[PDB]
Amino acid sequence: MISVADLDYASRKSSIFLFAPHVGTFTKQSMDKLVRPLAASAHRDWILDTVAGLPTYWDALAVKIPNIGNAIPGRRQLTDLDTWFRHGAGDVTQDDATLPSIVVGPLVVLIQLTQYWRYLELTRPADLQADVVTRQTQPGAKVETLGFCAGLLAAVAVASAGNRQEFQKYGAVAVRLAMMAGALIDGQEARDKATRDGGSVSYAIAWRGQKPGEEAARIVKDLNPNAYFAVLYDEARATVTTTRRTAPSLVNRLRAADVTVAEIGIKGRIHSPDSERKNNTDLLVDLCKSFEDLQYADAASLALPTYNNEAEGRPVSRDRGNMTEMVIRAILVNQCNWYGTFKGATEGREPFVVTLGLERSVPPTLMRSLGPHQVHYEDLADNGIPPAPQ
Repeated sequence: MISVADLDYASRKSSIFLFAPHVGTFTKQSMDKLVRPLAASAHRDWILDTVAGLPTYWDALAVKIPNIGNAIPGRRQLTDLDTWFRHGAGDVTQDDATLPSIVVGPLVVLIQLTQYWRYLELTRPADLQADVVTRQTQPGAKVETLGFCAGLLAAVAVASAGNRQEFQKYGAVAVRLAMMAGALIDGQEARDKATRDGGSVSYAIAWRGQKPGEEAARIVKDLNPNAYFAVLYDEARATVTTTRRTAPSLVNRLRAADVTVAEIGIKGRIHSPDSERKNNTDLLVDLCKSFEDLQYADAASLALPTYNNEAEGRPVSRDRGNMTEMVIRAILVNQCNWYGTFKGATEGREPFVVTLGLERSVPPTLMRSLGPHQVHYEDLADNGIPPAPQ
C-alpha cells in the first residue's frame, strides 16, 4: 500500500488519468466485493437511476440488432443487475457462472469513475470535478484523460464533465454505452460458441526484435480470418484474439517462433475487424444517434482534453464531432494502438500518470521514463470508496 502522502503529487507537472481496459474475469461472488462499496457510496443514487433505466436501452438495441437481441438473455441480466446493486447479491454460491460483458462493462466503468472521484478526494487542495477543471490552466495543473480500450468509456465521461452534475450525467452515458457494447460482444460470442469455431480466446504475446515480430504477424495472417491483433501494447508486445478452434495452432506456432503466449482475461472479440461486428457496430452507431441520453460532449465542447487509441500524439481535435460514435467504434472495431497512443501522450513530457481500474496499463518500455510520477490506484492506501454519510 502506497500512501497518497508519499506520492509528491503536489510537485506534478501535469496529470494524465489513465482509464484501464476491462481485463479480468469475474463471478457474482468476486464482483460483489467491488459492487457493494459502489452501492453504499454517495454515488448510489445516480447509479441506481442509471442501472434502472438499462432494460429500456436493451429493448431498443434488441429490435435494432435482432441477431444480438436473440443471442443473449440481456433483459434478465439487466434486471438482475438492478436488484443486485439495489438490494444485494441475494446469493453468490448457487449462481456461479463467469459474468457477461453486458454487466461487467457497466460495473467496471463505475469502478473506474468512483476510483477517479476518490482520487480527487484523496488529493484535494465539495465539487471536486469543477475544481480540477477550473484549475486546469494553473501552472502544473494541466489535466488530460486517456482511456485504454473500454477505458475510453470512463475517460470520455470524465473529459465531458465540467462539474459534479455533468460527472453523473456523462457517467450515466458511459454506463449505458458499456452495456450496449457489452451486449454486442456477448451476443457475438454466444453465436460463435454455437458453432465449430467455439467462441474466442485472447493471448498476450511478446517477442524480441523486428524479425520475430514479423514472423508473429505472418503466423496470424496465415490463420485469416480467425485471428487478429486486437491491441498493439508495447514495442514488441500485442494482444491477439482468435477462434477457439484455431487457438492451439496459433499458440503452438507462436511459441515455436520464440514468441511467448499467455492467455489474458478478455471475453469475446474486441477491436474486431470481422464483418458481423462491423455491421452490428454500424447499427449501434445509428441507434445511438436517436438518443440524447447516449451522447457525450462534442469534441469541440469537452471540459478536459482526451485521447483515442489511434496514436495521434495529441488529444482529440475540436473538429472530430460525435464522441459517442468515436468511443463505440474505437472499442468494438478499431484496432487499439496502445503503444503508439501512450508513447504519443507522454513523449517529451513529464505527466503524472494515475491509472484507474483493475489492470496495470503502462507499457514496460515506457514505464521506466515516468519514474516516480505515476501511480496505479489499486496500490493506494485508504483507496476504498467511502460509504454515503448518515
